[PDB]
Amino acid sequence: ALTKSQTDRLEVLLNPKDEISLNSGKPFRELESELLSRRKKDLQQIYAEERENYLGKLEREITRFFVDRGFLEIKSPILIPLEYIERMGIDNDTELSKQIFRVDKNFCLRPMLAPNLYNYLRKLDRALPDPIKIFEIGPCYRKESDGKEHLEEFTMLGFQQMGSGCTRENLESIITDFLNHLGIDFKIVGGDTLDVMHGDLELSSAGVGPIPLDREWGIDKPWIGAGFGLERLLKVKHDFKNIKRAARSESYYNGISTNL
Amino acid sequence: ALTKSQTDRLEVLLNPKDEISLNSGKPFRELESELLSRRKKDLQQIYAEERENYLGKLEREITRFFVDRGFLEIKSPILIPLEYIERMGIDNDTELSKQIFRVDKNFCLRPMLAPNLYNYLRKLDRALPDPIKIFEIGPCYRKESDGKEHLEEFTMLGFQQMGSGCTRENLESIITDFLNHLGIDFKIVGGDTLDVMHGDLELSSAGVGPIPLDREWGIDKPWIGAGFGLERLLKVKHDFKNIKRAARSESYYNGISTNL
Ligand SMILES: Nc1ncnc2c1ncn2[C@@H]1O[C@H](COP(=O)(O)OP(=O)(O)NP(=O)(O)O)[C@@H](O)[C@H]1O
Ligand SMILES: Nc1ncnc2c1ncn2[C@@H]1O[C@H](COP(=O)(O)OP(=O)(O)NP(=O)(O)O)[C@@H](O)[C@H]1O
Ligand SMILES: N[C@@H](Cc1csc2ccccc12)C(=O)O
Ligand SMILES: N[C@@H](Cc1csc2ccccc12)C(=O)O
Ligand SMILES: [Mg+2]
Ligand SMILES: [Mg+2]
Ligand SMILES: [Mg+2]
Ligand SMILES: [Mg+2]
Repeated sequence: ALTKSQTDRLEVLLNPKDEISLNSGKPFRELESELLSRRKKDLQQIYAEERENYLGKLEREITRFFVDRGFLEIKSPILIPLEYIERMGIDNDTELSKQIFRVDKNFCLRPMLAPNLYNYLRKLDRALPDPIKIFEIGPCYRKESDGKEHLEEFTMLGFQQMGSGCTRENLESIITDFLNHLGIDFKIVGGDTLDVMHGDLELSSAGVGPIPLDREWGIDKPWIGAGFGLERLLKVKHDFKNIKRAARSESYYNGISTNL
Repeated sequence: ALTKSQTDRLEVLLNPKDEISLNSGKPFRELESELLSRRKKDLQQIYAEERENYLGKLEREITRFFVDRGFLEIKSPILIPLEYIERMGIDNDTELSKQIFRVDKNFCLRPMLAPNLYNYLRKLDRALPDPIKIFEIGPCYRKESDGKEHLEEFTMLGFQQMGSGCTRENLESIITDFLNHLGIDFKIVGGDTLDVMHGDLELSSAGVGPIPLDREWGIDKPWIGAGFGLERLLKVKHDFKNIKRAARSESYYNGISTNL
């Protein structure tokens, strides 16, 4: 009989597509040797053939998808003024206030893309024709309780369109085309707001403006937008049991354990 | 005569390829109106035609270049244990110790890619055939004095090869092919170490191992590697006078002022 410690070890080495039962009559040492051999070969095949990281490749695919639909690619600061958090309406009553990684007296690791995207919408409205369509992909940071669906360091896609065409129907069409393009199953459930669910897992929250918060950011036009976690998309696509297999990590490469 | 404040404002709106003299007999208001019109049209052309961010696009081009040469694409944590810094031999005597953005009691924003790349080399050596070639592109953080060549939030390329073929000649060949591919002029000047210079500007530091530090990271094979700042490459390629035009920013998009 395997110990729970031994089964923990085998589960680290187990890939979703593996056809192995750890409840068999096989000794730990030889189940482990089998899985070690398979994972080494998996890494060898990646190194020989494609060599691209899941998170980088997904960012590049998403980037191509939004650029092709007319959205401008933004890369804004990850280290942001703490003031931006308060100006988003996040006060101690809100959950997110206690999730902030503070850095100095006045700065934090951004937990969200909305402040920077607001600032870009306001500035670009002076230069670009209506409608203004922008997106960003990059690191975001939140303190979280241990969870199979949460990372403290994750990667967010945020997109926003401002001006004409900012209907709920158009927002749902973007989301739907996007997830059908990636091959990810979803249901949309719904200051209009909606969530994009995969079972009980939240892939995205989306919104339709105007909302009263817009005025603090110098925004006075309708808008639609949404934010998606890349690691949650990878977790669904590859059927990972824990989102740590999709994270920036020293412990996993493309969902394969690096502790061999 | 223009005030220095007025010339500061015009210089924000001035692009390197602009054929305008601020030392002319033209009034500020109409020099400003001219440059505002040009910068709005520049942004309009980006939005109409390509829509890609300089920093994202450069990362993707570099990524294609190293993947095609057989390097595995790594995406490792940006928030790293503070311990990694000490284990790199960075003590109070070294300059970098006081440049660290600390986050909690035990974590920091990585100022460098070497710790994570060391850990990947050690782990992948159990699985991959000799030689082991890896690279990473992503955010790094250092506290710096105000400078035309330094950002506190920048983007690093780091690559490393371990095992056979780890000669200085091979390292110089990679660097040379890489910068000739990007169209960036350079001179290589030289525990063997060398710097890749563009005039007085350091594009890269590179190294040849083994070095004694390797043992602390579980490394006991020869290696070659280098690190490059992406914003410095953009600054050179686009002839920006200040590296802030190439940064993750709310103030510049592809080197164009967003304050129009
Ligand atoms: N800690 C996290 N780890 C991974 N992805 C995350 C995390 N927090 C948010 N995301 C993703 O970012 C999207 C937009 O953020 P947001 O709507 O603020 O999330 P949220 O409401 O806190 N979701 P949740 O914490 O799961 O109830 C989410 O739908 C997730 O896909
Ligand atoms: N603050 C920074 N802003 C932008 N790029 C940077 C910064 N620090 C380092 N880099 C880049 O990263 C490369 C490798 O880092 P490193 O060799 O540690 O730099 P460095 O020795 O501190 N260079 P410098 O500070 O200019 O004398 C450098 O050659 C630069 O291209
Ligand atoms: N609130 C999260 C997700 C998000 C980015 S743009 C955006 C627009 C509408 C809804 C959500 C988002 C965030 O601010 O990152
Ligand atoms: N020291 C910097 C640059 C770098 C990355 S891998 C590497 C290998 C050799 C020399 C430099 C580097 C760093 O650690 O990021
Ligand atoms: Mg949450
Ligand atoms: Mg949500
Ligand atoms: Mg320095
Ligand atoms: Mg150096």
